[PDB]
Amino acid sequence: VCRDWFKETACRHAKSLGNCRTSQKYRANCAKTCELC
Repeated sequence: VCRDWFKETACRHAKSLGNCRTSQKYRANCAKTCELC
């Protein structure tokens, strides 16, 4: 099952910063912050 992976906030950073889908972990590993799940 997909989902974030670092702290649920490490992800929210990448969701409101630019890496939501431009960074790998930050998009998939933090797919809960950008809905990339």
